[PDB]
Amino acid sequence: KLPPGPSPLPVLGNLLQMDRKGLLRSFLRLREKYGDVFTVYLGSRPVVVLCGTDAIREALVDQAEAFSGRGKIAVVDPIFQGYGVIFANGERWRALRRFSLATMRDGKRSVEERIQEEARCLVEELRKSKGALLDNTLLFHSITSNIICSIVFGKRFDYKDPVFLRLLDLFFQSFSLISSFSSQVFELFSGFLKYFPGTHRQIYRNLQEINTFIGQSVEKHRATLDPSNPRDFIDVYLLRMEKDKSDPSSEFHHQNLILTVLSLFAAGTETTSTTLRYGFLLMLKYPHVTERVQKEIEQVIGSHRPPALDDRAKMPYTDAVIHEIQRLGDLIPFGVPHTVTKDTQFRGYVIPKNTEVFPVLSSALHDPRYFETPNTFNPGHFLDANGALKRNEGFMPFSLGKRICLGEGIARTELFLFFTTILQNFSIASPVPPEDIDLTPSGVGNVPPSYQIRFLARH
Ligand code: HEM
Ligand SMILES: OC[C@H]1O[C@H](O[C@H]2[C@H](O)[C@@H](O)[C@H](OCCCCCC3CCCCC3)O[C@@H]2CO)[C@H](O)[C@@H](O)[C@@H]1O
Ligand SMILES: COC(=O)[C@H](c1ccccc1Cl)N1CCc2sccc2C1
Repeated sequence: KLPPGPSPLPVLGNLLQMDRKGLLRSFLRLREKYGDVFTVYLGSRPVVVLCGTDAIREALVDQAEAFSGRGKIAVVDPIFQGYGVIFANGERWRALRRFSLATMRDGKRSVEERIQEEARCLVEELRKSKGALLDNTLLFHSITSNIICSIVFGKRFDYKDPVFLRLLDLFFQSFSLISSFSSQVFELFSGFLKYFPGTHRQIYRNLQEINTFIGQSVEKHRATLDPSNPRDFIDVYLLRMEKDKSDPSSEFHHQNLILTVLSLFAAGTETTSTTLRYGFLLMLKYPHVTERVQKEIEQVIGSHRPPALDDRAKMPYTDAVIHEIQRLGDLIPFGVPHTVTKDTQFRGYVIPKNTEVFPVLSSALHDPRYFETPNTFNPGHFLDANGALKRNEGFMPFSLGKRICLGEGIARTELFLFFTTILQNFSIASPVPPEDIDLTPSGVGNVPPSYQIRFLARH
């Protein structure tokens, strides 16, 4: 009645059949024996696992709603308690997404321009290093955050700013701890381990502190608010609160505002950052690729005017590189968890309503049916015989269906504009030779090795 599962022990679950190397590696080892769709016991609760493009499409697109439910991540659930855009369910999630999607769609300068602007800052910043060795971590987390900040707070912060950097520091320290092997162990046995000291308490304090600053910004916004002339996501949300003053059954209250703003930073910054970081890592290893991208820039955009999003349709090779950067990136390898909305019928099995489903986004991105060389950087994977962009059914790095990444538009806009703007202005080099670069990296999120890079100016 459930997908073929290994014989679990009570309380402990399928522990003894896991691999020590991490969940993901645990899931892929099982897939070998138990097929494309199986069941594993993470403690006392079971979860359906989906491997391969088809299984994920069959569930998330074809049974879109059935698989529209959100699961908890034990290490952050104390913070979120099922409020906010990412971790809400039912009406709470629907109303909020409907609100979020529409609102981002709008300093009165469109999302494109704010990203173009942010890119100019980065270009001005990178010149100052005047060719020095640098670890692009801090810069990349900083630019992506400014976009979210510009959407929700209605401003951006300088890179040298001390206070910005500290909240930022502890924000990304939280993720690194969420992706830790310790957070994965916590997922299995949280019910026992929440009374012990562990990384979960550090994650709890780091985030609660971020929320404090968010709250303060809400108040300051509320005190300065001009209803006739809104400025950002919060200003808007505030006016929808006043609108719904009469209704207690409404979802638009304080607690949802806070965890939503937290949610936007949680999703909007970390993955977008690591992609650029992985991208340049890859671009250091393959000079022949970057030369081509720079050549494609020289022909279409030139060495003068900055890149616009319009330019992408005319730049199929760069776009394909970015596609392949995201493919190999594999930054969310088994995805944000899902749950079923009703007792669902799937491939002849019965997934009882409320059963967690792990759509393994890694297996899709390395699917040999869709990608000739699944373990090699191959921009060809996305280029037809005429050298034009071709989409692929295995390319689902933003997942699929009703839960599809809400910021896909914004994310891709950032990748393209950031890559083309940096590379238009700087050639790249590093202490490590291309042949000696190793890419293999962690848990819920992938995090590739930290590296050092020179951003050499061009003129
Ligand atoms: C290129 C970088 C990004 C990648 C690779 C990425 C990927 C993903 C993935 C895999 C999910 C899980 C969807 C699911 O299975 O439920 C997700 C969810 C989400 N993403 Fe992103 N994302 C990126 C950037 C962004 C940005 C920039 C934003 C907004 C500023 C954003 C907003 C969201 C939200 C709100 C969710 C939760 C959706 C829901 O449960 O309703 N993401 N993203
Ligand atoms: O000492 C007071 C002065 O600083 C204020 O700037 C603020 C800012 O307005 C207030 O925005 C700030 O909070 C800012 C930090 C940005 C964190 C945003 C995200 C970063 C990464 C992801 C997590 C959160 O604290 C600073 C206060 O030190 C004031 O606005 C100034 O006018 C002033 O003279
Ligand atoms: C849609 O989900 C997220 O955006 C991620 C996410 C969840 C699970 C695995 C990978 C990722 Cl990137 N959040 C989860 C909670 C927090 S707190 C500070 C940052 C994040 C990142």
